[PDB]
Amino acid sequence: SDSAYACDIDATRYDGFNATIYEFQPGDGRLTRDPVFMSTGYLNRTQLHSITGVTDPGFSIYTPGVPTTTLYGIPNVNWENLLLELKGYFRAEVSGDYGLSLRNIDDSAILFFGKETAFQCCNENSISNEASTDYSLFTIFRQEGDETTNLDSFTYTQYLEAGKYYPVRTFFVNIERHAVFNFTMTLPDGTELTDFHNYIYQFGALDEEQCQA
Ligand SMILES: [Ca+2]
Ligand SMILES: [Mg+2]
Ligand SMILES: [Mg+2]
Repeated sequence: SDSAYACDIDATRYDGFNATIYEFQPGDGRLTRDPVFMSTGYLNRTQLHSITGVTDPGFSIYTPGVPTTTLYGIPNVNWENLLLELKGYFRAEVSGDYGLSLRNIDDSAILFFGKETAFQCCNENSISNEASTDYSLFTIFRQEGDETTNLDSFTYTQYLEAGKYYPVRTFFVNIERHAVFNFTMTLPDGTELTDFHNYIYQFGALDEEQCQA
């Protein structure tokens, strides 16, 4: 009720993020700075692929000469012009400070945390943002010189309560050449994990009795 972030869910759970690839269109590089497109506008694009069960989402790709790759078990994915969304329920094992990090992103990524900005507790497809400041993290790779790597890293930390579920939604864009999406989590003791296994979860359809916010 007054949690403003957390869901209470009593249902069979499944490991992993839901990953969805959207249709890149020419000129989307200019939209990586657009607060409408990066929050909900991309949901107007055709969904090309959808899978579930991703617990280790980070990747770094650059293979000139071969423009496609296998991403999360999806074959023939264009990694140079990529629109990628992750959605899942983050579950705290203990009460304490958990972190979510986006490191050296190329080209751009945005992170929404909590039921008011990521998605609705009982409907992962119910997504709407109220303002352009709803995000928890936003990063874009701007050439700060002669370097080939984004030197910026971002971390969102929040005190979470044990047993509760927190909606998490990311959107990642690669415009050209290198694709770097390094998305990690941090435990209250400071341990940084690249694999979200046992912390990121999915549910099927949820009734009013199994889901409360
Ligand atoms: Ca790039
Ligand atoms: Mg398991
Ligand atoms: Mg336990």
